[PDB]
Amino acid sequence: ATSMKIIGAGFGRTGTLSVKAALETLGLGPCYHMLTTFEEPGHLRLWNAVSRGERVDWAEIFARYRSTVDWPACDHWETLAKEYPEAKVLLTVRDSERWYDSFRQTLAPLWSAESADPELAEYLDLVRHITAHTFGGRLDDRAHAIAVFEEHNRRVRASIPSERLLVFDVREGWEPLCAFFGRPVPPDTPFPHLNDRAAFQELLSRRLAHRG
Ligand SMILES: Nc1ncnc2c1ncn2[C@@H]1O[C@H](COP(=O)(O)O)[C@@H](OP(=O)(O)O)[C@H]1O
Repeated sequence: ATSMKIIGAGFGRTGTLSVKAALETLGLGPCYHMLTTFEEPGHLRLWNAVSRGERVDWAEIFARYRSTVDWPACDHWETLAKEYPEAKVLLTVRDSERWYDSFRQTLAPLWSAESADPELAEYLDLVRHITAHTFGGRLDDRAHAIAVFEEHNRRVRASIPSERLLVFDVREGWEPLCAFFGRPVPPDTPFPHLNDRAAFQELLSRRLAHRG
């Protein structure tokens, strides 16, 4: 069977696309990511149902996945860790000021957009929901967004038994990730460094064009 082994609790802009690539290389995928929501039909509607508080069977989202990182799932780490008690929790972190610059320059413009494109309505509803419930409706307030990031990270660390949680900065490379799961380090392989910008812009254009 396909079993969920890793719940990613880190926010976007903490290297989650790189971690997705790394986990899949280690045989711990398929790994879910924000980008996956655009590749799985029905999944943005499922995530908005989750966001509204509907009863949603998590298997309808994750049955084919062994790991998840990034939004939208990272906001639901607490429920997911109870759903999947044998899964580890992976918290990716980053220094807060640089995290916010990354968030403000890449995600906030997308999340704050108005679009007349019907194909983006489900996505915008979802990231507006995240803006509302995780950020209290404000993305432009630097100190506030940083306070949300730091409290999110702290609440994960306070809530998950220590042996079940890895706190990881992607700048550390393979070694602590591999050691935590007891897997070998891939030889002569740099840790992935995926910017997670242009890939999403391509998925947006594919969705507007109805490609795939
Ligand atoms: N191996 C690595 N070392 C350092 N930063 C990395 C990295 N892999 C990804 N990142 C940074 O993580 C951010 C993307 O994270 P995510 O996939 O969660 O959206 C990007 O930040 P920047 O916007 O500063 O380039 C990317 O540069």
